[PDB]
Amino acid sequence: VLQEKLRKLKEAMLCMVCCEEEINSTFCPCGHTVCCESCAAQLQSCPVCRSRVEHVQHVYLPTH
Amino acid sequence: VLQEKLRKLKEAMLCMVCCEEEINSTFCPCGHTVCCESCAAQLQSCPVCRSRVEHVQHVYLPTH
Ligand SMILES: [Zn+2]
Ligand SMILES: [Zn+2]
Ligand SMILES: [Zn+2]
Ligand SMILES: [Zn+2]
Repeated sequence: VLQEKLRKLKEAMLCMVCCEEEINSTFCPCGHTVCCESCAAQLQSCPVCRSRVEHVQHVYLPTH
Repeated sequence: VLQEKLRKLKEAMLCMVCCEEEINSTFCPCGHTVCCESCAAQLQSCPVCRSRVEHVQHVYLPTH
């Protein structure tokens, strides 16, 4: 079955902190798209690379 | 069937212009993430919404 395939991909599309909303925000300049809009707001650094978040950019991946 | 799914999804991960390379960069402040590095460097305005690209941010997606 591929039901687990989509399950693995969709699970990759979820916020890496609150783990509830989908990824839709980028941390500039490091460019790590790993949070949702409301978790990106609180964080002052990248939870992945630890680089100072200068600005946040709301992305629009058409993976929906 | 689940072929259409994967297909559609993986197709949503392809550059919108060259259609060859994968989507890996976004437009600013635009937001639309629909091109690959090589196509983003060539464009002066967003293909989707038609707004002058002020800056291109490299994306780093948890799927690529
Ligand atoms: Zn979140
Ligand atoms: Zn980062
Ligand atoms: Zn391209
Ligand atoms: Zn646009």
